[PDB]
Amino acid sequence: MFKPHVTVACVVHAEGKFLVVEETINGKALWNQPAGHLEADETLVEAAARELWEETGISAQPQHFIRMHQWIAPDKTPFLRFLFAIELEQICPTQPHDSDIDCCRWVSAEEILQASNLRSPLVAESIRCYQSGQRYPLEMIGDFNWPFTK
Ligand SMILES: [Mn+2]
Ligand SMILES: [Mn+2]
Repeated sequence: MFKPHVTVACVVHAEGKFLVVEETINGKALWNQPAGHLEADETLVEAAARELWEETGISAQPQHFIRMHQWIAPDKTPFLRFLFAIELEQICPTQPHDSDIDCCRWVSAEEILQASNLRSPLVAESIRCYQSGQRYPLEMIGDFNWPFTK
């Protein structure tokens, strides 16, 4: 009985730049949104907040739902990738709390779209969705009748 991978991702935007995490993946350093897998008994939004803190040490809640991408991935691993947006007034200090992440870069949209090191092609698409002006309320993919304290 098929379940797919469920991951969350955030476009974090500040002073005309986007936040990107550098992960060395076999040998080379790749760029990604702060992003990861949903875990047990966790809201998509909570997830997105957690993986942000973990991969960058920013403390922020996702502000809107941009969109969700269903994609297969080169090694056939199936994904449902939830994409979110956070605007901050100014670039804020960062500190990854995860061994996976070499560092955080704040980078221009054109730099993302032009890059040859993106972790997946969804990293660039994410910027495109962002810049289209598309956003929606969290409530779009929100939790219904939830066992646990928010
Ligand atoms: Mn992670
Ligand atoms: Mn994770």
